[PDB]
Amino acid sequence: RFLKVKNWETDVVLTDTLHLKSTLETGCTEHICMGSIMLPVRTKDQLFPLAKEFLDQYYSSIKRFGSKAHMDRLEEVNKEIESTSTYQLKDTELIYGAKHAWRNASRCVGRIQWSKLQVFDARDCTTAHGMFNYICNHVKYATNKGNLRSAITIFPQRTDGKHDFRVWNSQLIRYAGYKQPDGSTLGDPANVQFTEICIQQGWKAPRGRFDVLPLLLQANGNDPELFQIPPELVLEVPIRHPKFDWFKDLGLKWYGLPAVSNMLLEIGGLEFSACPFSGWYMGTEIGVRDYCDNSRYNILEEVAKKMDLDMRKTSSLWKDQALVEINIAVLYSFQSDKVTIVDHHSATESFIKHMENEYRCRGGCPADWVWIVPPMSGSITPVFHQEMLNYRLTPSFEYQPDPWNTHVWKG
Amino acid sequence: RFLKVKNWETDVVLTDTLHLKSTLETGCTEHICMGSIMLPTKDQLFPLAKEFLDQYYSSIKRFGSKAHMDRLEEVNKEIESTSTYQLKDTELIYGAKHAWRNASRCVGRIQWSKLQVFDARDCTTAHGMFNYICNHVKYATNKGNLRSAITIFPQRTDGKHDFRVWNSQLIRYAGYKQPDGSTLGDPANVQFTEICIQQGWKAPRGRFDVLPLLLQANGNDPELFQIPPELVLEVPIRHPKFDWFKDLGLKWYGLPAVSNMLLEIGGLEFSACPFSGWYMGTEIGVRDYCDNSRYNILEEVAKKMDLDMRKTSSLWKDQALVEINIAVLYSFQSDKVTIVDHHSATESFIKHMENEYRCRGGCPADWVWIVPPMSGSITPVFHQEMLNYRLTPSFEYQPDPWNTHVW
Ligand code: HEM
Ligand code: HEM
Ligand SMILES: Cc1cc(N)nc(COC[C@H](CN)OCc2cc(C)cc(N)n2)c1
Ligand SMILES: Cc1cc(N)nc(COC[C@H](CN)OCc2cc(C)cc(N)n2)c1
Ligand SMILES: C[C@H](O)[C@H](O)[C@H]1CNc2nc(N)[nH]c(=O)c2N1
Ligand SMILES: C[C@H](O)[C@H](O)[C@H]1CNc2nc(N)[nH]c(=O)c2N1
Ligand SMILES: [Zn+2]
Repeated sequence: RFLKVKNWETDVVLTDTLHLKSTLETGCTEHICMGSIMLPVRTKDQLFPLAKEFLDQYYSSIKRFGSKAHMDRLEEVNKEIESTSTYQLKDTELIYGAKHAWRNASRCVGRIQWSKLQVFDARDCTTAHGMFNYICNHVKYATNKGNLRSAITIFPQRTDGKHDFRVWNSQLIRYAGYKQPDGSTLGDPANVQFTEICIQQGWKAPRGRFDVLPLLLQANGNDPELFQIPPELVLEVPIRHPKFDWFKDLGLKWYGLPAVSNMLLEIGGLEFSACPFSGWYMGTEIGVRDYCDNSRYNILEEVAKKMDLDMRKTSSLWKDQALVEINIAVLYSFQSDKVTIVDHHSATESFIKHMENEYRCRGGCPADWVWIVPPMSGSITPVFHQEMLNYRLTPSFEYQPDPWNTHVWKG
Repeated sequence: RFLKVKNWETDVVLTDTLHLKSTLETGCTEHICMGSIMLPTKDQLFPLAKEFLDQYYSSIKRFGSKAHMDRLEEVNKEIESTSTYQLKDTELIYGAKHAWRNASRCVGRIQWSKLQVFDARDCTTAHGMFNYICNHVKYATNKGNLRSAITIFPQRTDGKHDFRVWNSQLIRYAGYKQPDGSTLGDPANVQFTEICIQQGWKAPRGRFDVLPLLLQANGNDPELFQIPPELVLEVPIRHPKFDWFKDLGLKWYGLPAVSNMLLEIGGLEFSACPFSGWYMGTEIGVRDYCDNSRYNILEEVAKKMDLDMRKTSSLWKDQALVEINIAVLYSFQSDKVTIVDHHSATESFIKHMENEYRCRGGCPADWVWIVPPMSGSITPVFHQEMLNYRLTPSFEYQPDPWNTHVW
């Protein structure tokens, strides 16, 4: 079956056949759409088809489908599963798998880059100290003095689910948040709970507005351990504005390297529960969400004040005005410091080109509109006008519950 | 089966049970979400009638009463006999209000029960339709202090006698292609404008020519009428700080009045049911003005502001976008024509959602449409999970008449 998507700005119509390979479920039914819902131990039994399906895709991508090498690998994995109950990926397959998980990530606007991805195989890692070392090298390599390079580090796969490797941090680099006795928050309110965990684990909190959190690292199902990333490896950008000289006095900065560390990588039915990955920021992630969400730094009031905008009525659009100047500031700052960043026009325009190419070469591009459309100026970007089909391909990045909710404490 | 929706800004979680009365289908499956796609006999009629009448009598605390059973019997008698039936005024009013209440793509629904319903089921000719429409227009406009309204023409019968308003809105500007290659006026209306021209309209060939109405009665061939200019309230667009703004020659009309949709109540189909409210500022300032295939004025505005248009990362589009929207709200306010900004409107919708969850067990909502086309995440709807499902009575889309009409 064929499915058509239309662009309402350009009248370009695309045809999707790829959704026919989608097996995982969406949350939607013929009776309810859950497209805006944020979040809508395996047997040999279920494992072998998952392996087979992955290996068939891998071997097709290399133009070796049906080869002796293909058939031998299937036989080899089969036996490994039935005798050890799991199996090991070849390096080539891990790399391919990690790239495809990104390629398949329907909520990611940055997928034009999917084939340039540095893969660090950390499956020999055994201890939290070892994880710390891997992660520092990833941070250093990715950051590359501001000329950011995409990368992922892949720690050992799940076995019985009692020996999981986990990074407790949601991102490798994030700022602490501290709830004050008076109800106000110092630093990033999104990280209060994790910050408290860190403190309980023995972290000495500086208690400032932008303190880089320590890594909390769990190897092999053991209790997690704290490590401070060397500050010299943590690239930061002070935020100033090209015309507003008082902007620097707001005291803002941000880190250069967005690195997701709480997600689960699924490849051929194998589960990599610690697989931190990083790229580079789109301006709005910081200037819209991090700075201006009410539940985050929430700087809109202070910025509009300094601009002396009329704040007595929302219909002056004072918020919208301060929002734009803040985002100009973020882009200006990163560019002035030669730290890679992309604006939301450029990123969305690239994504449309990526998406069309994907339709041609691959028969589709699963995309989540709710996520792809930027959180400011939505309809003056080309993605707003683009119909999209959202479905689930593997390999994939999945959510997983927070480790402090499930961890069995050894003491 | 009982579904939770979370607000990620406030942690407020609401439980939705209303979806269990969902009737129509979504376009989605368990394999594929189509949430971002713009458009995805006697036997059939009595179930549809019963379901409606059941909810009606339920709304007036008379469920299971003799009056309930009696009407159910009468409508049944009427369907069996006449193959269709007629709504009581009370039911028609309830039906219309609920169609709006159920419009999952409408952010303005907190207003749903203050709706003036004009019953035009006695209409027989296109002239009569014109008369009804001018009255609707005048009543809703109300010298700028706008009031919501719907006018309901006779229901579909055998399908060869449809009433239809050919315009997509009661009030829209004409669109003209030129030898130039460019488009004069509203590019979205070019085709309708040609149909008008070819039906006989003499066009003034300007940028902002209010289109004539093209009215179809009783499945007859549609006829043209011009709305009395004095009834079409328009607003010249100026900026509270930029004096040059007015030089762009921008104006818009005050009354948003959708005329191309189909109202379904109790299984009956009202193919001509123009309805109107008042604008949210972004509909004009973001979409009408700045869409690339609309008036597309960002380039020209940015120039007058003298912004750096060399590089996308100066955010010159975004800067100019904000100013254009400041000017729309300011012009409507200054001339005292009701308008709502996207902050106040989405805040209203969040309070409405809470009322609906508390009072009805849910509120069907399409996030893709509810979140404003600028500044999404600084409005509270962005952070609100919504569940989208289709309840009846409903406004539905329907094929453009010229593709259907045998002359
Ligand atoms: C190259 C630079 C990149 C840019 C500009 C980019 C951009 C984005 C943006 C703007 C989002 C939405 C994030 C949010 O609003 O929270 C996103 C989500 C995502 N990205 Fe990309 N990305 C990039 C690289 C990558 C890489 C290297 C991977 C994996 C290898 C990846 C996988 C994902 C996944 C799994 C999500 C969804 C996360 C979630 O559901 O919370 N991205 N990315
Ligand atoms: C009270 C003033 C009103 C405001 C501020 C309002 C707000 C809106 C907005 C912003 C949209 C999205 C439209 C677009 O992007 O094109 C919308 C769509 C809709 N509204 Fe409301 N509305 C109002 C009155 C009404 C009334 C009185 C009805 C019915 C009686 C209604 C039913 C709908 C329907 C059916 C749609 C979807 C149209 C479509 O899918 O093309 N609206 N409205
Ligand atoms: C690798 C990468 C690059 C880039 N530019 N952006 C990203 C995305 O940042 C991830 C973002 C950080 N919290 O995750 C999104 C998120 C946030 C929240 C509050 C909940 C949730 N489920 N998911 C990743
Ligand atoms: C009643 C009402 C009030 C208000 N403030 N805004 C509206 C929305 O305008 C309706 C508009 C009809 N042209 O619907 C949006 C739309 C336009 C077009 C060209 C196509 C489409 N699928 N949907 C209606
Ligand atoms: C409820 C709603 O789905 C939620 O706020 C989503 C909307 N779209 C988003 N889009 C992006 N890129 N990132 C987000 O965190 C969100 N949040
Ligand atoms: C492709 C996408 O579904 C389409 O552009 C939608 C997105 N959201 C919208 N939202 C509103 N309010 N009005 C629209 O016309 C659209 N267009
Ligand atoms: Zn869906």
